[PDB]
Amino acid sequence: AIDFLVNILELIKEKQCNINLFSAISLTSIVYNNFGEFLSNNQSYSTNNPLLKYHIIILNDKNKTKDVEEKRNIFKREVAELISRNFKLDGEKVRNYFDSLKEVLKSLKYTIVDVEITTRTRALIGVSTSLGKLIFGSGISFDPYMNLPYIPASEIKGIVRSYIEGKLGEQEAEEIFGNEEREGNVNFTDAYPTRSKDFLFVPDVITPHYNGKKSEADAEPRPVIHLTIAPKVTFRFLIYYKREDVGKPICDSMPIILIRGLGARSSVGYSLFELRKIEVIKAA
RNA sequence: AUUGAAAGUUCAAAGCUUAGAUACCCUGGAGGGAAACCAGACUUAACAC
Repeated sequence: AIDFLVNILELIKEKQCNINLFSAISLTSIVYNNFGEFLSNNQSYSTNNPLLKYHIIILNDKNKTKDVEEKRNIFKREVAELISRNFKLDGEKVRNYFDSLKEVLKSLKYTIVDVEITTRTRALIGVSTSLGKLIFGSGISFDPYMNLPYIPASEIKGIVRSYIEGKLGEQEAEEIFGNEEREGNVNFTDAYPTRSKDFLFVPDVITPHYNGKKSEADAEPRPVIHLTIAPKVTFRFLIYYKREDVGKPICDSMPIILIRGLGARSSVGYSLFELRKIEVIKAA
């Protein structure tokens, strides 16, 4: 119902790790995309909904539609700040998940290699995925049932494989990861954030001026507020296999490829990671 | 005016009976939601002199 929508911001502020962030952002996107309408005596006349203060601020009393536009921009920034502040990491379910999965893989007689990597700068993984896409035009790869951002197993595998190509040749890359005729020997799980020092998300901006622009006459900043993954967030994922003589390349490839980027726009130093730990458990 | 003349190969009769398109068979293997992008531009007006 509509009261769900008028209260979604309060619910974000008061649950902070226990609401579905995916659906929460999807719902508050309706508020963001009907902002001018949710501010015509249709705030349910509450007292905690952040929609109140946008009746108290007078940004432009001359023209009301401009006023609603500026209020909407302020509200976009405020939604970004809200999500970054309130939605924090509780990575105990993640440690439980990875420990149980490790036991499962041990029972299946796999050699497990559990890798912990910490982000060093603000990371962008899944920038074209849907999360905040309907508010920010930019997304984060988000698992809506772990209720966490994550790094897909396919990206980790692809980055490791492109490095192993660039180093040991396409033939060894196919001897490890397979081709259209043989299946790979190395399995990757998704990477989930297990611990953090502070905020899990933070706001950021990109402001292209001269992107696909003829001349300075075409120049104009178009700022893009969006969410990123805060620094010092540790992610964890597993690497399991059976054939022993495939652990050597993996071992070598992990420390290097994380220094270079792992998500989006690493060319300007965004998605850089440190190797926090690597443990190897040989099936005995 | 012939080793001739005359004489229906005819009658009755079900290609039926029993019989499973079934058995074995992973939509799988390979594949980075990435690439590009300045949170920036600029002071103006009024009167006094």
